[PDB]
Amino acid sequence: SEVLDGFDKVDKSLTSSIDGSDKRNNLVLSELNTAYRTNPEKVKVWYERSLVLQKEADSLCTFIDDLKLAIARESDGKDAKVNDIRRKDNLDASSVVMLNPINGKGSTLRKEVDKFRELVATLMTDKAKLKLIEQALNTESGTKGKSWESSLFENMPTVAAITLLTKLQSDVRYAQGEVLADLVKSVDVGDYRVNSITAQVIPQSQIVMSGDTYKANIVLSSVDTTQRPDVFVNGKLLSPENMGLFTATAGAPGTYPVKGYIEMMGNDGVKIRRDFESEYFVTEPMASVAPTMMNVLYAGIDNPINIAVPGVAQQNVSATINNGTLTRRGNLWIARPTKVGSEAIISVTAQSGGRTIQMAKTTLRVRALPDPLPYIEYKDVQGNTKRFKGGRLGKREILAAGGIKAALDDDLLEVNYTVVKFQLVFYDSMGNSIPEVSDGASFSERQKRQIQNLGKGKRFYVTEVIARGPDGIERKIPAIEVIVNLE
Amino acid sequence: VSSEVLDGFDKVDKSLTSSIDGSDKRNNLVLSELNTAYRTNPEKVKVWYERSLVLQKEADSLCTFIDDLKLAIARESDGKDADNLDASSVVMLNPINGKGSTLRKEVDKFRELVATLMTDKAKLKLIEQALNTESGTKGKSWESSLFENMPTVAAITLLTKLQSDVRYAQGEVLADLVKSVDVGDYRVNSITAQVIPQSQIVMSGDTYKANIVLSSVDTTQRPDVFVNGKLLSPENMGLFTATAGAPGTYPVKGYIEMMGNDGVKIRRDFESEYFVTEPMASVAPTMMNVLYAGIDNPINIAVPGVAQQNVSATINNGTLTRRGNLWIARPTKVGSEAIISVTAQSGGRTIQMAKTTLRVRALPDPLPYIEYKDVQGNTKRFKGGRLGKREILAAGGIKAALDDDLLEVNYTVVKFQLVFYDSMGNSIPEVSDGASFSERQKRQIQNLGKGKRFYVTEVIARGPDGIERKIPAIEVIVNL
Repeated sequence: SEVLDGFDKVDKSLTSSIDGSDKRNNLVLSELNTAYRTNPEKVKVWYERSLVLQKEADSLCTFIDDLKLAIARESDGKDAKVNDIRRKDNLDASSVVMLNPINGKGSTLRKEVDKFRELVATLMTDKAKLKLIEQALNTESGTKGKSWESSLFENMPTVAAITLLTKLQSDVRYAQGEVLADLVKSVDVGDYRVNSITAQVIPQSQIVMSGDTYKANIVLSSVDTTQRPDVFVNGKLLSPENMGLFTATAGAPGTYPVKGYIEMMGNDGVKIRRDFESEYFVTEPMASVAPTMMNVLYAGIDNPINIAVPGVAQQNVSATINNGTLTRRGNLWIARPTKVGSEAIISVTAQSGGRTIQMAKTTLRVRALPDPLPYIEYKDVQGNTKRFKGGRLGKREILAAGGIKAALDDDLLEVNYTVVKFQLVFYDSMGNSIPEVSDGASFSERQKRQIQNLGKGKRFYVTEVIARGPDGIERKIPAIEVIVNLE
Repeated sequence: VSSEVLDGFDKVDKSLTSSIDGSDKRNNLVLSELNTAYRTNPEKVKVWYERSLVLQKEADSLCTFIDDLKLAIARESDGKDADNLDASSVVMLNPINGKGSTLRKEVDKFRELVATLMTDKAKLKLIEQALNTESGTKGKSWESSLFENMPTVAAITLLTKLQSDVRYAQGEVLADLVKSVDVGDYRVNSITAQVIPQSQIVMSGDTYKANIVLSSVDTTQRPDVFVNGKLLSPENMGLFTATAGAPGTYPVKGYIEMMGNDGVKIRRDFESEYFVTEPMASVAPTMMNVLYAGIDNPINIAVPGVAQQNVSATINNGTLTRRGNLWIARPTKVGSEAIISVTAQSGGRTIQMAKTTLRVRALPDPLPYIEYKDVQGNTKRFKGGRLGKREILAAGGIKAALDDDLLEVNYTVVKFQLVFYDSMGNSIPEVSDGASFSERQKRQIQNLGKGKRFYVTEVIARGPDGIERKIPAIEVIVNL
């Protein structure tokens, strides 16, 4: 009597839980409906799968409702309830309904459960780890050789079988609720989650010089490690295999820009884009490649120096000097020392923005101007000019040069000298030395007459030549010997 | 109770136990998901993860209580056997100690906790509140209605059903606590594209690295950027600026902190470093861009912050090797140019630097001189003019050297001539015995009256570069 009251109380608890869970799943389905009315571009698929789930779950549950009614009717009669059945048919109805080899219903219920389980396998996308739990919740395996319907409805009372069928309905409801929750969570897969929030230090220059200023912008970023947006940068699209990492090799010096935009598929179906624009500077590094014989400055003449600092422009490098004068002139400096035989330091100072960096000092040497060499600038009849540093020359070329010039050996364009005095020594027909002086830098008249009267092959000597340099001091340059020829 | 009804009760018991053990794993899995999300971004998950912990605490201390109740009912039934008896009546309704009232008090406590934790979908909470109802029929208590006249296995299966309900309720509350974490929205905060570079100022030949991302920056606040012991003033917009002092490696250590939207201060630590090298001065005259051929030109290559053990340079014109802390260049193509391409090696990279262009010439021809020690004790270099007829022969002969003092190299005379002039106008040339005066030269110097001249002419002197040159001549006026 009351032993069945306990079982029917268990059945009442199961039915109340089924009512609760079945009304609960409707709320999630209603949330899916409201979300369908908003952005039905991909919510359509989840809504349709949820509708199919509802169809199949309600089909199986109505099947089990009719099975409970058929088990209850196989006890008392057609007019019998499904809750408080009288007495206990511990052999009569539960086995005859679910095991009759003619109208076998156990196999049919088992195959319907199998259909629902495989449908769940097809509907639940993510949480495949939980798909195994949902499958175990609908296990199709009895005990030993007895089939699934066998052990459950072999020698079972009628209420003891109605309770099992109600528990099967409850399991179907819980499974469909979990699958509906899975679909709702799958509607929001790549919807811009916040995962890593880090603090970063963006430095202007990772390497600074003593006296300069370190500049670092310290910012936070709340980026998503899941979504992969399209990052168009400097015209072309960045390869998605870079995970958003613009790489550009620093070419020629300058200020290369980095401008573009990020386009990301938003969670509401529309694409959102944000434009960005920044700059990255490039410099070229130090080559202190100085042969140990460069450090010489000549006193008097303007020495052109090239002072350069990496990154700092040409109008910010400002250098001084202690021994002489250092003056800018376009892009080059010009040095004029004073004390010959002593060193000279050049203090370099740059200015990076609003602060004066004092660069490393450099000590050079100072040496007077070298002595030039005298020559007879002669050109043959074919036009091209040559210099004559002693030897054999024609009377015509000797007279055409007008005088004795003076220039450096490795001439180039540096310095230009001039002569102030020189003598010409001849030897007459008695061994006497006739030293005739010249009109400064040009030949005299006695000299030109001697040269006109010199026989083919005789020697005359340009001696005691005093020349002048731009440093304002006169110097004695070596003598030369000339032999008259005929050409 | 017949054995078949007992079998049915125990079958329902085992099926409900299977449901419990499944919905238990499906809850520990959600707790693990929450724990991983808390490992990732903890600031927005602390509250809900701690609430899930509170739930697992207070939901397991109730299932353990119901397990104890089942064990006590079984103990009473076994003590009676040592059917349909008072197994659930002496345990749940004993006026001395009846655990039914305590059970429903614990159920009300857990239900109030579930009501406290469930935030969104309060109808779902109202549903959970119905699965844990404490109400009875007619004038009986809840436990009095659930355990009055019911056998052992019926009461045990009902308690197992209560455990199953508690487990499913816990799972639903966990799902709610997941939704609340996921809807901690940061997308209502405006998103901007950020270019985060490794270094904004790079060198040529290197590379510029910069991640390009979308960050949810919140310009509505004034964040605290604590940097190196002292906080940055709020009007700096988080911009660390320090003048570089002594050269070396200086750190940039600290944190940033800003008040989140949900009231939890998000703080993130950072530690970077900036290197201070030495000031560079590239001073170089353009007139001195010369590498004399033949000989060994000493060059010194210096690079900031890189010792000479890593620098490597080459040259198209000839050879360039090392001789300690400096290189030595040896060009072999006169007149043309010579470019030196330098290569440095810092941390895991080979930097190609500036190609320095230089001009190559030949060693300048020296000047000849007669090195004479005057009778006063000094040493001078006669180069034309008057000289005595003893300081000449005492010198030995003609020497030659650079008038300047770039005297890392020195020259040697190999041949010269003395050109006397006879008493008839013709010239008398006498060759030399190397760099010293020949015997005939000494004799004809000894036979020279005052005021007479002789000329050192055709002075071939050998150089350290190999080639020999013809250097100028010098006039000597013999006097007494």
